[PDB]
Amino acid sequence: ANDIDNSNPVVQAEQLNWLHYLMNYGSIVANDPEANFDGVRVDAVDNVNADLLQIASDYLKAHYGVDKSEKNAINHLSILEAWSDNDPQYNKDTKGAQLPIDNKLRLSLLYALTRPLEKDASNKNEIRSGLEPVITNSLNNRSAEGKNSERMANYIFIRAHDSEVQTVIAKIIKAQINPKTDGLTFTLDELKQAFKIYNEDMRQAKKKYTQSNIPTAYALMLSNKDSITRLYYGDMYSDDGQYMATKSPYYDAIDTLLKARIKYAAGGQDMKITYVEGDKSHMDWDYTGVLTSVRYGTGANEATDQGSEATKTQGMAVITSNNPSLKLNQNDKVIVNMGTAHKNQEYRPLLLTTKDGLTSYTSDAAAKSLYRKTNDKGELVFDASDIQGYLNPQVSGYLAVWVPVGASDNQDVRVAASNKANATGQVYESSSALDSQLIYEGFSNFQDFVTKDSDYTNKKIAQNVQLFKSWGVTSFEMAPQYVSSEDGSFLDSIIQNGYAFEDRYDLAMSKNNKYGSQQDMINAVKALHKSGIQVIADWVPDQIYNKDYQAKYGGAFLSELAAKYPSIFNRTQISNGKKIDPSEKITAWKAKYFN
Repeated sequence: ANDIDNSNPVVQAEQLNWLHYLMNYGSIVANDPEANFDGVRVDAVDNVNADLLQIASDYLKAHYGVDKSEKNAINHLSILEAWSDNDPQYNKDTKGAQLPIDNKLRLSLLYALTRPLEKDASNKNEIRSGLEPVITNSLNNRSAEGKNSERMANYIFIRAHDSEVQTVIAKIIKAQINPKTDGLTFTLDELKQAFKIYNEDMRQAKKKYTQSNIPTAYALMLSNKDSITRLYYGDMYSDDGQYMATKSPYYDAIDTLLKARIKYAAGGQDMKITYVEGDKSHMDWDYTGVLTSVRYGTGANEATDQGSEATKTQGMAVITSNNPSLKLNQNDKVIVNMGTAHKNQEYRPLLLTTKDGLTSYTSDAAAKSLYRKTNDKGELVFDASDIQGYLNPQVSGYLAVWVPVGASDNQDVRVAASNKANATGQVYESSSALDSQLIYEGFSNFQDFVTKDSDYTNKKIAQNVQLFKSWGVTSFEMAPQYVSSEDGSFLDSIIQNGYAFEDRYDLAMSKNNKYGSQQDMINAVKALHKSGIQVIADWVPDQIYNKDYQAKYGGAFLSELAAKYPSIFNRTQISNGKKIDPSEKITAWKAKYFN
């Protein structure tokens, strides 16, 4: 493991050369422009690598014109891995071309929904919070008093390949397999033993290790205005085993929410907590907060907006408690204001919590008899017969989603990208068009190695494109495709592909990666493009492991890039106070380019 010296202007030129290779991989290697990557995931890791964010952003502007229209920006959707303590402000202050993480809301969701109650807990900080932070503690404050400040473009997730997976396995191994584990380094046999317990724990009502209320997390993220959700592979399927071989217990609930977002999620948003009095004598944790989140549908931005009759079948309500023992007394009410656009209108449940889990309703007719009609002010009223705390595999508390009756089967409330430049001059301005995008992180670190060729991740991706389309996936984030090194160090033990590599330019070419052959990779990218889904490339310029493809392609494109995109070469970089130096090609990594 060697840290690359990204303060060196010749290295900075090589990192640009590599970015160009990844995004034009099809044209350069396969002579096939349908096998190119559309967007990039930038993972700079360290503050010393700051300059690479401006180099990447300058390339995306010059090559794709992402700064010249919303359309160009949305058609090359790019993201920033968690980097600084304020990625949104840093990306804005620099004129950067990547979506930042809404890290504040990610932590608000984890601590309000997924952590255990006080009794069954690790320490004071791993105690489940109230729901109040889910409204206010976000890059975009969604309270009545906070929603009117400038909105910031962002992506949100509850889990990822590198987030809220390994840390759970580490707990299981330390508790039950190998006390005196140092985390970080595990054997394949330790992982296999841990994943048997992990998979059992995830399917239980009482979760010792895994996250509570994952469906509730998705209901809130997918219905939120001014955000793009990144769906995690491991929330739909098992984090271990063959690719897409076993569904997660949460598959059906999240599938229901993904389809409903396309059909109903539009117009303005209001969020509110109602503190019911409660029974208390029949309650453990005394928290009586019930969160509601309403979308008004196209044409209505506020509770008082009229809308039109042609938008009546849009909008939705999410109702949630995070308290498994919540009981309303017989006088308690939760009022949900669906808006003045939704007076005297029939609503039916999409999702309801029961003793056993979540009931999903695939049509209006499936839920006839559960129909409820708003009053002349546009209010639904729920009481003790509707809302109750439950403890089941799906829910710790209560989850309901309500939708207006009468939507057509193929109703789609998503908005096309504007052809105009953003007035604010940002690459990504928060909008209904940007909210219409959804990213899928389509891999887990802990996928099993294949038994036969038919198991390969990249073959399965090409075979299931229409499933991804039905979920509203506009951007598919593929695993890093670099041929893996084989040694002691977690990225090499599980061969997650890139992350641990000896050749930056070797994408399943000297041999298969974990995910299949060069042709399997190419065909997955082509299949996704044929149904209009973008593919994101994984740009990881921090490290390299120790006549390859670095030799063939190293510095090969700098002449062409200098001729076409001079703006990239004219910038004086902040950290070293120098322009990038393309006068030397890096055809082999040596000590001179490390630290």
